[PDB]
Amino acid sequence: SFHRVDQKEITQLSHLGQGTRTNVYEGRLRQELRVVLKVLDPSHHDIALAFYETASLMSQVSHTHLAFVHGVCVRGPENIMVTEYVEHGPLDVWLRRERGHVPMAWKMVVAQQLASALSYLENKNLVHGNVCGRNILLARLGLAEGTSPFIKLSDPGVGLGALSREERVERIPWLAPECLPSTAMDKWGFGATLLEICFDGEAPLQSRSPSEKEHFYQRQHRLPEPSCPQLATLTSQCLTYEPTQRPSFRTILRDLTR
Amino acid sequence: SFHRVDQKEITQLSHLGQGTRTNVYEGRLRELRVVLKVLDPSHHDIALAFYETASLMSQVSHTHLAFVHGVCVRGPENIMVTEYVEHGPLDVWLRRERGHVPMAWKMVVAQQLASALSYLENKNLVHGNVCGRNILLARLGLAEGTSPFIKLSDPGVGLGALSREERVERIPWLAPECLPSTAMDKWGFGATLLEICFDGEAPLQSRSPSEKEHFYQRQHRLPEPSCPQLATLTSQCLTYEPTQRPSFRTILRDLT
Ligand SMILES: CNC(=O)c1cnc(Nc2cc(C)c(F)cn2)cc1Nc1cccc(C(=O)NCc2ccccn2)c1OC
Ligand SMILES: CNC(=O)c1cnc(Nc2cc(C)c(F)cn2)cc1Nc1cccc(C(=O)NCc2ccccn2)c1OC
Repeated sequence: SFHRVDQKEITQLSHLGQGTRTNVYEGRLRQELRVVLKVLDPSHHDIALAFYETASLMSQVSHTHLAFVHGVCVRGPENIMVTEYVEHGPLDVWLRRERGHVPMAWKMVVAQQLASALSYLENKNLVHGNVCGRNILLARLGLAEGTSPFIKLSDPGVGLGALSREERVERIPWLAPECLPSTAMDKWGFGATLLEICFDGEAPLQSRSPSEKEHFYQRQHRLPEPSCPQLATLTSQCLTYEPTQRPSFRTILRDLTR
Repeated sequence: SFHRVDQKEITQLSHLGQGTRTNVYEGRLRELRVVLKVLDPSHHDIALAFYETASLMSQVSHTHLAFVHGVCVRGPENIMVTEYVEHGPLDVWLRRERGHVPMAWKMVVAQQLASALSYLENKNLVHGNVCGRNILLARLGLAEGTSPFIKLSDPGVGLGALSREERVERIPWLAPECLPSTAMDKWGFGATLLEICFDGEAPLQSRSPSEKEHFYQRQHRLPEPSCPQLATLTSQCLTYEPTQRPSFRTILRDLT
């Protein structure tokens, strides 16, 4: 399951963002490590249980491209997951700031590294369920000459099962359409993230309204094809409404290495 | 000497601070993110000292030395266009992270500062403004197994063009021989290592100009660093006799 952390061992620093029912802060863990604290909102037992399952999944795994989870601190109305601090933070933010100046090869190295960590979770028959640019952290940047990127996939936060329909609609286009009303969902998540990467942090449908987003899935519309034809075949296969028709990560990984 | 930049190619954004006769702003260069060092309305000797600074930085190349794009000169305007280093001045970071900066982190910063100064020593060039504020953090070195990465900024208006009042303001970083050679950067380095050790708090910093001048006039020596890891190096560097200061080749070997 997961390691337990005392309130005394953690220091909450600057605010980094807000997730689904969470607030993200930089922090210190006690000699002293830089950590990232995911503070759950005052929640019911079913919400908190979904949070512990997330901590468990991440605690019980080990992969070079998967972010480490130290444990969980239980403090009054808040629950605090203590996770790995990664030098450069989310990928989507860096993609928007570096818009137009990110090489194909850089995006191609990041695809393989994401497939590998997901291939690893596929072999263990485990589900991430929140693959998106925001959950991709850059350990090493790779935008500078002679540098190659190194990513770590973050924890998926509160499990998708505990979210309302409104919250699941907010996750379009990354949310697999079968989850709107299995490991197959991470292949859709992966395909949508590859489109976000290709479009330098701009996911299709991101700007559009919840009704427009729901309508797109309700009408079985397909997402745009990526700008780079090296991934067009892979994304079309991944972003199919039939879960069984999505390739395995073992296949995906072989297709990128060629 | 230096590259010339047109007024049209630069956009001045937010104000970051004030230096000796300058105002530091964030900006864009045609749009690449830069730092603009806007010289105050100055006389020709002041502007000439500003161009010499741009030259020194333009004509060098080092991994731990900040890049200078060029200078924009139009009417009374003198704008040095320099590299934007992600996290900014080291002294600011050090005060905000006071008590939580490891000894190992500081030695990295020290070796990298010593490297960019050994490089300038081999080319027989003078920086003349080594201080925490002129040390910029490119990479923070906060994640496990990662090291900080620094870049030494341009020294701003050359020390030669400054008044006595302005030189007194530079104590304890200003070498005492400059109060009334490459040897000065060894004092600058020594004083910066004390500032780093004391988490951004340089000794004498709070004290008055008369108190500061009095300290140098009376030949008093600066406090010894908290970490005995650098106590021998700083005592050697912060000697009033310029010739008695070790070379950066020596300093670098002592740090490795
Ligand atoms: C497991 N470790 C992590 O999560 C982690 C590690 N290191 C970081 N470093 C770092 C470093 C710098 C310099 C920096 F400026 C920012 N951050 C950031 C990390 N998290 C993180 C940070 C900020 C926002 C989010 C966030 O919006 N989360 C909620 C969300 C919204 C939408 C979709 C998905 N999730 C966030 O979570 C990914
Ligand atoms: C090559 N250009 C640089 O050095 C530079 C590059 N990147 C920066 N990034 C950055 C980033 C963040 C997040 C930030 F919040 C600020 N800045 C800041 C940079 N300069 C800079 C900025 C502000 C003040 C000074 C300054 O006090 N100068 C005058 C002075 C006073 C006393 C002693 C010596 N010099 C200053 O110059 C060092």
